[PDB]
Amino acid sequence: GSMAGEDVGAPPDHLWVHQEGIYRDEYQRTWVAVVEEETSFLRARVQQIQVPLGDAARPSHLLTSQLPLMWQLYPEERYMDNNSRLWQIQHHLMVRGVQELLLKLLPDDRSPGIHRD
Repeated sequence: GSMAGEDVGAPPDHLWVHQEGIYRDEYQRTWVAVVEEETSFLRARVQQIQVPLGDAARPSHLLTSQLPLMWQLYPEERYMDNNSRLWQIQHHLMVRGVQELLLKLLPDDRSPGIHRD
């Protein structure tokens, strides 16, 4: 009988990198992917904010060359690129009226095998 707040509505089922460290949602929502190389992994902090899309090349891919040209929200709780990798949604929430989606890329999670039966 308190009535908790409310969590984000829904993440970007898909993202389209238009600017270095930026991505476009499927609802005209710009994102800011802050490629943050992990100690031993890849993290692309996608922050949702209102910013004008400047250029439209592949500077981030040329510079960083980590984030895909498009993400595809897959089942479970991860984002599947179009290159040939699956990024794990490290965390997705909203802060200061901004949606910060954390994407973690791994070296193709070792194929699962039926261990014992």
